[PDB]
Amino acid sequence: GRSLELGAADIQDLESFEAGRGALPARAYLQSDAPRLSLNGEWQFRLSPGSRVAPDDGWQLGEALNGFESLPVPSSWPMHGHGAPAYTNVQFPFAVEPPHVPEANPIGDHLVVFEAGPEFFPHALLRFDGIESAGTVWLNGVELGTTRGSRLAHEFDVSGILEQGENTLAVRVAQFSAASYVEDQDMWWLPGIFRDVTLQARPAAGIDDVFVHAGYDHITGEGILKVEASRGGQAIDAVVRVPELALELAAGTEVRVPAVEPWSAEVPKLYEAAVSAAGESVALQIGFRSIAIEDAQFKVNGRRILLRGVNRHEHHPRLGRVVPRDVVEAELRLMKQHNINAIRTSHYPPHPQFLALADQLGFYVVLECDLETHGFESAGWAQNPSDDPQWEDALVDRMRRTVERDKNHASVVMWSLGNEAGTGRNLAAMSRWTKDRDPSRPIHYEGDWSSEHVDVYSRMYASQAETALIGQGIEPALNDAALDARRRAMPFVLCQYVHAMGNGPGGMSEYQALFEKYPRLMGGFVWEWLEHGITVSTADGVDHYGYGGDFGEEVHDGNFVTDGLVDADRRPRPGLLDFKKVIEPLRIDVARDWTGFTLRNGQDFADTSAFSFRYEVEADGGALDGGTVDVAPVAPQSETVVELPGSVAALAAGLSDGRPAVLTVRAVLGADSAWADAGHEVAWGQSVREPGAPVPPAPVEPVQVQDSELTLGPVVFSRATGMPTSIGGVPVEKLGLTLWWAPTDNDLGREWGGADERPLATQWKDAGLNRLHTRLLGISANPGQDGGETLTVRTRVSAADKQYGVLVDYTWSTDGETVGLRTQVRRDGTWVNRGFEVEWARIGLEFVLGEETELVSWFGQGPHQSYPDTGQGARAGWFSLPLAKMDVEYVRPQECGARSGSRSAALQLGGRTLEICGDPFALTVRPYSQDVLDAAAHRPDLKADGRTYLYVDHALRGVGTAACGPGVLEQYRLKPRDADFILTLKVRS
Amino acid sequence: GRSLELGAADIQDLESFEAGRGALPARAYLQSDAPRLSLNGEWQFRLSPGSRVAPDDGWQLGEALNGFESLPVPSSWPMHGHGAPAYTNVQFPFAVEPPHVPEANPIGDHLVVFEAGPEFFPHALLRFDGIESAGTVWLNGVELGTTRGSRLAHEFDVSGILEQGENTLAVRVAQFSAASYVEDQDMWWLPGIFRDVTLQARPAAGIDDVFVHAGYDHITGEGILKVEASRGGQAIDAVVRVPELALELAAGTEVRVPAVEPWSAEVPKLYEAAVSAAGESVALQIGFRSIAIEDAQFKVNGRRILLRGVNRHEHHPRLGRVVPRDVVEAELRLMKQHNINAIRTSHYPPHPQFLALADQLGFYVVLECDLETHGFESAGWAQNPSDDPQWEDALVDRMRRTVERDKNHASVVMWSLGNEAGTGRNLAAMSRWTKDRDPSRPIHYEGDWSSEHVDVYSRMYASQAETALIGQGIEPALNDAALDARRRAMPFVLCQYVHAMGNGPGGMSEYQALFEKYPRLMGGFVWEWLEHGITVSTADGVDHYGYGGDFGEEVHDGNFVTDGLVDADRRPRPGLLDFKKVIEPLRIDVARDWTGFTLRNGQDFADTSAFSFRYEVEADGGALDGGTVDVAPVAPQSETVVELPGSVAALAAGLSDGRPAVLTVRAVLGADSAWADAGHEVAWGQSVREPGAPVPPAPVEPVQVQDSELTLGPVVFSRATGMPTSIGGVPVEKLGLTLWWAPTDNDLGREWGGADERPLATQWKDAGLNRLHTRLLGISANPGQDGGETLTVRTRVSAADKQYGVLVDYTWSTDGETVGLRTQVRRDGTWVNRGFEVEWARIGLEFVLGEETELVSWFGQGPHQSYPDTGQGARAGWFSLPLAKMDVEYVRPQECGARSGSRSAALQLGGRTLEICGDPFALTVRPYSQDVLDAAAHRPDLKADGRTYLYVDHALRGVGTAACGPGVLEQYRLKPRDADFILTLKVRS
Ligand code: NA
Ligand code: NA
Ligand code: NA
Ligand code: NA
Ligand code: NA
Ligand code: NA
Repeated sequence: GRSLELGAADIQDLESFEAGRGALPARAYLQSDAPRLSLNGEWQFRLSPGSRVAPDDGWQLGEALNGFESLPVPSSWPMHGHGAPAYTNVQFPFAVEPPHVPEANPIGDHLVVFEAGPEFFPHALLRFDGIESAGTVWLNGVELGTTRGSRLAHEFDVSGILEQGENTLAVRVAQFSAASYVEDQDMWWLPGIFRDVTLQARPAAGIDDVFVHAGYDHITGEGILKVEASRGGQAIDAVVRVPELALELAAGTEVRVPAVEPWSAEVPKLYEAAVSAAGESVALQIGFRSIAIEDAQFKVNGRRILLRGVNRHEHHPRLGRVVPRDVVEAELRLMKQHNINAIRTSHYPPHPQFLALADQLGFYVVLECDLETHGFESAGWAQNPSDDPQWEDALVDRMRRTVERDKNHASVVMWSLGNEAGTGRNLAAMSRWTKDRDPSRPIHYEGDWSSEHVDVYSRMYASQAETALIGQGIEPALNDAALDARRRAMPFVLCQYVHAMGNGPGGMSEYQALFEKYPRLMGGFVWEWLEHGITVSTADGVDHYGYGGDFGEEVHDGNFVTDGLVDADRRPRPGLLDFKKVIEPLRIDVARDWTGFTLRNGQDFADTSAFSFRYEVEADGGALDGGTVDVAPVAPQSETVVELPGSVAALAAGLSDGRPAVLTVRAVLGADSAWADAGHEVAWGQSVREPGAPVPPAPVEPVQVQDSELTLGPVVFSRATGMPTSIGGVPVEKLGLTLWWAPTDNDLGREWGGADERPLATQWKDAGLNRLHTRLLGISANPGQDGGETLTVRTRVSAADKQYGVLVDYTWSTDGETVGLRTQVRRDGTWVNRGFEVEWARIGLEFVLGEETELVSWFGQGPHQSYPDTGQGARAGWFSLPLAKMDVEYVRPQECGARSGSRSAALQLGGRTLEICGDPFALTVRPYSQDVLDAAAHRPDLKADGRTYLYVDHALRGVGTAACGPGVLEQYRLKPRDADFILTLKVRS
Repeated sequence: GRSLELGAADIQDLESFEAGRGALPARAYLQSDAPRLSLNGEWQFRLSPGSRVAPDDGWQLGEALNGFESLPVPSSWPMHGHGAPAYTNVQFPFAVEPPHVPEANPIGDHLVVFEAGPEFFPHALLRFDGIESAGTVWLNGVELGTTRGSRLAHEFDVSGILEQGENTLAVRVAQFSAASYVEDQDMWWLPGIFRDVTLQARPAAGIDDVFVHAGYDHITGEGILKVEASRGGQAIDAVVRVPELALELAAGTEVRVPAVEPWSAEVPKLYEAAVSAAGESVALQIGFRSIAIEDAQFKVNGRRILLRGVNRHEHHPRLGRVVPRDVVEAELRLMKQHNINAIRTSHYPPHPQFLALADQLGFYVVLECDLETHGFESAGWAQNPSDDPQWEDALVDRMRRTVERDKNHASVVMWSLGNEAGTGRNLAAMSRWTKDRDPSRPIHYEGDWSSEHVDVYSRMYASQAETALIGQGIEPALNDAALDARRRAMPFVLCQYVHAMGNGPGGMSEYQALFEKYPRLMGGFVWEWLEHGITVSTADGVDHYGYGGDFGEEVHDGNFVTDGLVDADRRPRPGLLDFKKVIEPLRIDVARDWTGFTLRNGQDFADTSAFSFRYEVEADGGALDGGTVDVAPVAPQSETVVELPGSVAALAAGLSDGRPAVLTVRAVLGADSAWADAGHEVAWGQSVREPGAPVPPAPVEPVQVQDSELTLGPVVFSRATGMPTSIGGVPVEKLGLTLWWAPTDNDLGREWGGADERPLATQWKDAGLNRLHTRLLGISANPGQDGGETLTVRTRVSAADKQYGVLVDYTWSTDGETVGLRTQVRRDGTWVNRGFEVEWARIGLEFVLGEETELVSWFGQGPHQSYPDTGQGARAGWFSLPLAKMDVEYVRPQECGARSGSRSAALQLGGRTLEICGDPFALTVRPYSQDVLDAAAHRPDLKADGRTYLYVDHALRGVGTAACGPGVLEQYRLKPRDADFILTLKVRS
C-alpha cells in the first residue's frame, strides 16, 4: 500500500543517532581580531506543536511570513510564553524508546535578516554556541547543516552562500530529538536558541585553532610553554608574544621560561599573550600550572589542594538557560565572597564566556561534557546509549567539542565525561579520545565506580563514614584485582555532597574534618549552587518562585529543582552562610583567657599577607576594646600563636561574674581584591564569657483563687485548664508541649538506612506528633517563701489512638516582677508505633499570644538560623530583627528560623516587651501556626492571623540531608526521653 | 498543697469501671397493659464542652433555665447542629489511657416537664432504652442513678419521687466515658438520648419479667412450652393462654402441645398468647423452634439451614442513631424482597421494636452485645478491657442486659458476645453467664479463633480458599488438641464477608457455591446492609452524602463508613441487586432446546407452593410467547424437571439463524405476602439464542486523500494523527487505547497477598497507566474489493519514562453505510515496573465525541452494571436508559457503570444514532472524563463538559473486595497480553 503519514522526513532526521551534519571541525573559543557581527537581538519566531504539522511554506526566505512574531535571541522560548517550562529529575517526560520522539514536540522556527559588509568576504562562518536540542540551519534558503549537543558550539562555513548586503538566516529548532535521551539532566526542559549567534570573517593566512600548554616546574620555578596554532587542521607559522615575560617565540616550539609566577585558584596569575599570523591575531590569558596525581593525591604545582566546591547549573528565573553576563560575574564574585574555590559545570559545558572569568577570579574547574542518560537506570540500564555502539560517534563528538572549546584555560583542571550515564563502551571511547588529545588534565566520571576509564575516584553523597574509610584507603576491594590496585592509587572526590535542599544542609562539619585529616580526600562540591526557581506573578501581582508541577506538567518532580545554596536571584540561603564558615581557609582559635589566638593557614599556596587581623570585645552596652594586630605572614599549612594586646586579657579579668562579653577575632581583606572590597570577612573565631544563670525569683507572692481563675503575680490562669491566659496583660491563648515541626524537605526524604521505609515526616504523622492532646491531672498550690506559694499544674500529653504519652508538670513562681517556670517531662509507656521507635523533632513549649510581635531580639547565635547540625556561620552576639526577617523564604515553606543556643530573648508586642531567660534554649517566632506552615506549598499561602507563635525549645533534632544522601547523624537525633528545664519570664512597658 | 482543679467529681464518675448505679434488675422488653406515658417530644437542651465547665447551677429543677434551647428527644444531638458527627473505624478519637476521658468532652444537659396522673401511683418507673454514652438521671432534683451501655435499657424506680401532677426530669449526658473504650464500633460517634424515654406504672400483683421457652420436636410435631413469669425476681402465679392452640396453663410448668406449626425465617408462624396476673397482663408472640448443633452443622427444627445474611447497623442520614419505625419496617421488607433471611445486629442490640418485626417477617437473628475494643489491637491488646478483671462486672452487665431484653423472641437464634474485642477472661465470664441463663441459643464470638467459649466457629473475610478447607473439615489444627477437637465439631459462619464498599462486591458466587456444597458451612452475613452517609446541603442547595473527614474531624477514616448494599436512604446499590440473585432460594436452569427447565428448591423448610412459575420469550420486536406453568410443589432440597409448553420449543426451532431471542423463566409470589405484593420476583433463569456475528462490510469504498485529511466513506481522519475526526458527521475529538480505570474503593485497598505492598491504584499510577501516550508509526491504504481500500493506522502506546508499550493497529473498512474496525494489540517489552508485573484494568477503546448523548440502548446484560466477578443480577435482554441513569451514585465517584456482555449498542446524539456491534464487549458512556471521575471526591465534583466518553472494552478486570478481604480472584485478573477484536459502527438519522 501507499505511505500516507506526514512529516516522516523531519522525524527521521530527529531520530538520527549521528552528530550534526555540515559543521566545520570543532575548535577552541578564541578572542580574535577577525571582523565579527553578533546576530543576537529581535528575531521572528513561529511555534508548531510537532513535525507533522510544522509548515513547509518556504518561510526560510523571509518573504510573506505567515504566523511569525518577535522573539529575543538568545532565548529559552518557554520563558516567553511559548508553551511552558517543565521539570523532571530522573524520569523522562516522553516514552523511553530510543531513538524515537513523541508526537507532541514543539517545533520553533526562527528567522533573522542581517547585513554583511565587504569585510566578511570571501570567507566567513556562522557560529551557534547553543541550541536545545536539534537545530537545522538555512542561509538564504540554502541548508547549512544541523546541530546536536545542546550546550556545545557549532560553526558552518557560509562562503559562497553569504551575500553582499542583505542575508536571511533561518533555524528550525525541535525541542525533543534522539539527543534528548542523552541530555536527561535534573533541570528544566527548555528548548531554544539560548546562546550567541555570531557571523565571523575568516581572513586568509589566519588562525583557526590554538592549543596553549603552560606547565609549571615547582622545583625550579620555570614555566614550560608551547602554544600550538593551526589553520584547516594543519600546524602553521605563527609568532607568540608574552610581553610581561620578555618572550617572543614561534608557535609549536616548547620553551622554558626561567621564572614564572604560577596560577592557582588562590593566586590566579595570568600573563597576557598574543599569537598572530599575517591575517589574524588571537589574544590569550596564560596561567602556568601543572596537574599531577601522586601518592593517591590530586596535586597542582606540586601541592595537594583542597577543593571547596559547588555544582553550578546555568539558570535564570526569568530567562531560563540564558544567564546575562552581569549575573555570571556577580555570582562568581559571590562564590569567592563565600570562600568557594572550585566549580563543577553540572552537567554540560557552560557559556563560553565563563572560562575567562574562572581564570581571572580563580576557581578550580571540573569541565563536564553534555551527557546524561539517568532515565535508563529504572529499566536496569537496558538500551542505555552509553553502551550502544550505534551512539559511539555521537558521544565522541560531544566529548571532542567539549574538550576543544575550553582546552586553553588554566582554570580547567579535570575533564568530566558526563553525569549519571551508567557504564558502557562509549564512555570508554570518550575517555580514550580525551587522554590522547589532552594528557595534561585528569579525567573524571562518577557513573562507573570501578573507575576503569578515569584518573580520580569520584562518588556522590557517600556517607561521612564511608568517606572516612576511603580517606584511610581501606574501603572494600573491587572484584578485579587490577582495577582495585588502580583505584586505590587514585585520590577521591565528592562530585556532589551535602544536598542543600530546604532547611539544611546538616552534617557539613563532619565531612570537612575528614577533608582536613586525610590527604587522599580532594574535597567536595555541594549540590548545588542555585535553586532553579522560576518567577511567577499571581492574581494580585505578588511574585514568588514556581517549581515542578506549577506549569501544568503531567509528570514532574516538584520542588527538587529548588535545592540550592542561593535562590534563583542569587540571594544567599542560610546554608551558604554556614558553608562559607565551614570551608573558611584560615582557622582562628581564641584562647579562653583572651591572651591570644592560634592561627592556622589552611590555604595551599598563599600566605596570610592578604589579610588584616582585627579583634573586638563586645558587651551588652557595646564595644569595649578593639583594634588590629600585626601578624608576620604565616606559610600555607603552617600555624602560629598570635598575642592579643594585654588590655584585652585585662578586660576579661576585670569582668564582674555573670556579665556576658564576646571577644571576636576576624581575618578580613587588607585591600580591595578582584572579588570583594577591603574589609571583607574571610575567617573568624570567638571566645565567649557566658552570662550567669538567671536566679529564679523568690516565691514570695501567693496564689489568689477565684471561681474560674487563679492569679499569681502578673500571671492569670484558667482554673479549668491550669494554663496561663495572660502574663503581665499579654493575652496567652495557648501554652503546651511541642514534639513536632513542619517537615523540612529532608524530612520528606526516605532514610535508606534501617528497616523503616517511611520518611520521618510520615513516621511523625503515623505517630500523631502533629496532633498532640493534653489531659489535665491536677492543680496544686504549695508553700513557697514568706507566705508566698508556687503553683504546679500536672498534665499528660499524648495523641488520639496512642497509648504512649509524656507527663508534663509546670511549676510557677513569682516575686511579682519576674516569673519562674520549671517544666518537667517524663516518658509514659513505650514510644513505639507501627513497629518502630518514635523519634521527636524537639522538646519544647509553644506560647500562642493574642497580639502581634514587631521585633525579636536575643543574645545567642546569629543573625541567621541554627539547628544542632547547622549554624556554623551563626556567631555569638546580640541580635535584633523585625519579625518578618526572622523567617526564611524557602520556596516550599517548612520548619526554619530557629535560633539555637539562645541565652536570653525579648519580644516587642506593641508597647510592651516579653523577656525570656534561662539555660540555653532555641528561639522561634512566627505570625502563623505550624499547621499553616505545614499546609503551605508556596509562600503566598502563609497568612498572619494576628497572633504570635513563640517556640522555646529545650532540645532540637538536626536537619541532616535526607532529601538526597545521609539523614541526621546519630549524635543529632532525638529519641524520646525525660527532660527538665527552667525559664524566667518578664513583661515590661 | 490544696487541690484546685475543677469538676473532679464528675470526671471520677465518668472514669468508673462499673456498670450504672441505681437501676432496677435487667428484664425483658414486654408489651404490658400497665399504664405508660412516653416522654418523647420536645425537650430543653444545653451543651457544654467538658465536665470542668458544665454548670452546677441547679438546672435540674427547671427554674430559670439559663442557656437551654429546644431539642427533640430521642435524638443524636450532633445531627441537630450541636457539634458535628465524627467517623473513625478502628482508631479511637481520644488518647488511649483507660479509664481516662479527654478534656474536650461534650456534656449535654436534657430537661423535660411532664404530668403524672393517678394511674402512676403508688409505684412507677422511668425507662431509658439508650443513652450514648454516660447518663446521670434526676427526677424533681433527686438523683435516680446512671446508665452505662449505650445501646442497652435502664429502668429506675421513681416511687416516692414522682409526684402527682407536674414533674421535672433532668438527664446529664457525657459523650465520652470509660465506657467509650468498650464501644469502639466502626461507625459515627454520636452522643445523645437516642431511644425512647417512658414512664410506666407498676401496679401491684403485676408481672416484671417473662421467659418464653417454645421448642419444637421435629419427629413428633409437638411443641414444648414453658412460660416463666416473675415479680421482683421471684416466680409468681400466672395464667398463660394461647387461644389458637386451645391452651390454658400455669406459668412455670412445661407442657407438650400435641401439634404446632414450627417457626422459621421461611415460615414465621407466630401464636398469640397472654400471661396475666391479677394486676397486669403481658402480650406475647410465640414461635415454636429448637436450635441444635449436630454433626458439625447448625440446625433449626432438625434441619441444617443456610444463612443468607446482612450486618445491620442502625443509622439514618439525618437523624443519626435514631431510625424511625417506618424506616425499620421498610428496610426489613426490602431485605426480604432481596431474598435475605438473616440479620446480625452489628455490633450492639437494636431498638427493642426490631425484635417483633424480625419475628413477624422472618429472619434468623444474631443478637450481639454492645462490646468492641478494637482500638486496643494496635498496641498488642495491652490494657484491653476484655482481659482486665477490673472490667468484669461492667462487661457481664452488658451481656446480662442484652440477653434479658430480647430472650423471648423466636427470631434470635444466637447470642453474640460482641465484636473485635480480642480475647480475655471477661469474654469467658460473659459466655459462662449466658450459657447458664439461656442454654437454648448457641453462643457466637469471632474475636477468639480458638473458639474456647463459643458454640460455632466464626470468622470474618476468610478467603474462598480457606472457606473451602473449613467446609471440608481440613483446616489446620489448633495447638491445643482438646480445643481443636471442639472446634472441628463446630459449624462455621462468616459473620462478615464480601465487603460491599463502592463498586462491588466481587467474588460472591464462589462463596455461595461452597455454602451449597458443604453442610458444615452455615453461610455468611455481608458487610454491610447500609452506607452510613450523612446528608449535606452545599452552597447551591444540592444534597449529597458526607463521610469521614467532611465534618472537621482531626482523625477519621474517610468513606469507609459508606460500604453498604443500600445507601443511607435505602436505595439499592448494584451489589444488592447481584446479592439477591446470588442467594436466590430456587435454582432455575432453562434447557438449551427450550423444552423445559430444571427447578431446584433450595429452601430448608418451605415447598414451592408459594410461587407462580412464568415464562416469556422476547425478541427484538417484543414478546412472542409467554404464560404460566403449573408445578406440583417441590419439597425443600429436592429437584424436578418442569416441561414448558411445546409452542416455546417450536418457536426456538423456527427462529431464523442469527436472530436473537431470550427465554426467561421466573418464580414470582403467587399471592401477597407480609413483605411483598403478588408478582414479586424471587428467582429466575434464562436461555439465550445469540445473534449471529455482524458480517463486516465489504471494503468497496476507497480512501480519498487530501493534504490534511483522509476520507473513507463516512469516516474523516486527521492525516497528521491517523485518528478519525468524524464518523457520519459525529465529531470525534479523540480515539485511543485504554488500559486503566478510575480506581474503585477496592483498588485503593492493599492486597495482603504477595510481596507487593501497594494498592492496585498505586501500582497503576507508578506504571503510568493513567497517562498513556501514543506515537504514530505509519498510515497505509491497502487494496480491498472492487477498487475499494482498507486503511491501516499503526501506533505504539506507552507512558513517559517507561520502556514497555503495546503496538496497536487499526484497520478501517466500509461499504459506505457500515464501518468495520479491527483492532490488534501486541505487547512490546516486559511489562514490569518497580520490580513487579504490571496488571491492566482493561483492554479497550475510548471514543471522545464532540456532542452529548441523551440515551443509551443495548442488547446484552442489564439493566444495571456488570464486571467479570459481578453482574449476577444482570440478565440478558434489551435495555435503554437516559445517560444519567447509566451512572452509579457512589458517594466517592469511581469506576462504575460498565455493561459487560454487550452484543450491540446504540447511542442517541441529538438527532442521530451511533450503533456499535461485534463480538461481546463492555459498554460505558459518561458525560465527563476518567480524570474528572478519578479526581472527584463527592458527586458535585462531577461536571459535564459537553462531550460523550464512550468506552468499548474487549476485556475487563474484576473488582474483587480488596477494600477489606480478598482481592480479585485469579480467574478475573488481567495480565498484559496480545489481543484482537472487531467492531462495526453505523451512524443514522
Ligand atoms: Na540525574
Ligand atoms: Na535537583
Ligand atoms: Na509546607
Ligand atoms: Na472494628
Ligand atoms: Na465501615
Ligand atoms: Na474519584
